[PDB]
This record gives sequence, C-alpha cells and structure tokens, in this order.
Amino acid sequence: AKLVFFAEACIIGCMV
Amino acid sequence: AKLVFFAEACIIGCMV
Amino acid sequence: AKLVFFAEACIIGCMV
Amino acid sequence: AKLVFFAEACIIGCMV
Amino acid sequence: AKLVFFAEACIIGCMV
Amino acid sequence: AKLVFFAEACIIGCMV
Amino acid sequence: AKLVFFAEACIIGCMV
Amino acid sequence: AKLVFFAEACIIGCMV
Amino acid sequence: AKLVFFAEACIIGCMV
Amino acid sequence: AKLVFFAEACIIGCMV
Amino acid sequence: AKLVFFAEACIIGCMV
Amino acid sequence: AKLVFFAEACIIGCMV
Ligand SMILES: [Cl-]
Ligand SMILES: [Cl-]
Repeated sequence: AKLVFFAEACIIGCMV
Repeated sequence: AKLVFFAEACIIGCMV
Repeated sequence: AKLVFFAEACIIGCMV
Repeated sequence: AKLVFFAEACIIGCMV
Repeated sequence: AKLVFFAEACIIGCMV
Repeated sequence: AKLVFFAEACIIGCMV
Repeated sequence: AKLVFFAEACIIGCMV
Repeated sequence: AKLVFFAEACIIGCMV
Repeated sequence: AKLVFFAEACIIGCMV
Repeated sequence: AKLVFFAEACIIGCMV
Repeated sequence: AKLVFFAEACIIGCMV
Repeated sequence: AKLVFFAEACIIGCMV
C-alpha cells in the first residue's frame, strides 16, 4: 500500500 | 497562500 | 503528554 | 485532492 | 522568526 | 490555537 | 519521478 | 493502532 | 528504543 | 548520497 | 551525534 | 546554510 495525503481545504494522511 | 497547522488535541494542516 | 499519531486508515496526531 | 511530492534532485510538495 | 510554508500550487518552507 | 514553528538559528514547534 | 511513501506495516519513502 | 518510530541506529515508522 | 514526541507546550522528539 | 535541507531563507531538500 | 537522512533509492534517517 | 538535526537524547533542527 501507499501513504497518501488527501488535501480535502485540509491535508490528511491515509494509507491506501 | 500558506499551509496553516490548526489544532483544536489533534493537529491538522490546512490552507489560507 | 506526548504526540501520538493515531490510526483510526488515516493517520492523525493528537496530544494525549 | 492529494498532496503529491514531486522531485526533479530536489523534492517539492505540490497538489493534484 | 517563524518557519512558514507558503503554498504558491506547491508548498515551500521559508523562514520569516 | 495553532502549531507555530518558531525560529529564534534552531526551529521548534511550540504551541500557541 | 516522485517521492512515494510505500506501506508494505511500516512506511518508507522510497523513490520512483 | 498508532504509528511507532522504531530505533533500529536508523528510524522507521511502523504501524503497531 | 523508539523516537517519541514529548510535549512540554513545545513538541520535541527524543529517543527513549 | 544524503537528503540535505538547503538554506538558500527557504528550506528545500535535495539529494546530493 | 546528528540525524542524517541517507539515500540507498529509499530515504531513511539514521543517527550518526 | 543547511538544516542540521542535532542529537542532544532529543533531536532539534538547527541552521548551521
Ligand atoms: Cl498500490
Ligand atoms: Cl514574527
């Protein structure tokens, strides 16, 4: 998997 | 803009 | 207190 | 969106 | 001074 | 409050 | 190329 | 769980 | 040992 | 090679 | 000692 | 210059 930082703004690190 | 680090505790990166 | 990076997955750090 | 980390070496955070 | 991350996009850390 | 990266040199993420 | 944070668990910023 | 930075000495973030 | 991010508030990593 | 964070001030890391 | 970010490529911190 | 992470043991980024 990969650690991806979703910038929804705000930036969260979720693993995929 | 600049990436502000808010914390309400949990810290989250966010923009302005 | 410490800064723990919690894994509810998204990683959020919070001050416990 | 997600914060991509480009590197052309120097690494820079950027969005998509 | 302060370390501020200017999101110009792309995010750079410059001290002010 | 926010996470401020002071730079008084060295850098510390003090909280304010 | 980009800086990819693999998660195969532990996380490593390998480059690709 | 929570991210843990093991001091193998190198440092690796692992999810425990 | 592990790298743990204590809080004093200012957040500093230390090897325990 | 190492990842040095250069100080041309803005902090950029690059792989020298 | 100092925390130096070596490159193997994968970037890992180690205490030298 | 370049950011250096001194291992005081705690770790502090200082500009040398
Ligand atoms: Cl994948
Ligand atoms: Cl100021």
